[PDB]
Amino acid sequence: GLTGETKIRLESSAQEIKDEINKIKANAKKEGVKFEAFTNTQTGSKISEKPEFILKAKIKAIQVAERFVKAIKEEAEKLKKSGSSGAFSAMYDLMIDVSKPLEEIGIQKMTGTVKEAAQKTPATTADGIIAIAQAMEDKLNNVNKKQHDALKNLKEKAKTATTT
Repeated sequence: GLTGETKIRLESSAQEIKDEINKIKANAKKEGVKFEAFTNTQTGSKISEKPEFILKAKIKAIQVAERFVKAIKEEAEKLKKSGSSGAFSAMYDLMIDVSKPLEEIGIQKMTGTVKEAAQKTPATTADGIIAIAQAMEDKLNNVNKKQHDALKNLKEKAKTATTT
């Protein structure tokens, strides 16, 4: 039968977005590009000057990321009618748990900030958390506006010589 967890959505775990992003990993296999160079490619980009593949996931990675901070503020609304900081511990403690592997996409940055947000707006309630969502969202703008800047560069180097 055709795969489709969303249909069941029993666990409702952060497994949904996990498969979506993981797509950039498999998609790379078809890119042919030297993945191992994904890091050293920056310097090698001198000749290739076509880091469109690398800049493809980085942008598509941050874009989808906005999906999390959105879910965080939601689960918080459930802490209001609950008033049980206990539930927050399970959901909150899950951050590192889900953010640990997520590193596979290089987003464990904006998240790591969540900790610092625990100093200004304590998650002692759904109100504080809802706010903490802004802290993470603020980062998305820093990387989105900074990352896209690199992509634009390739615009100036645009040439018809590209591809045979």
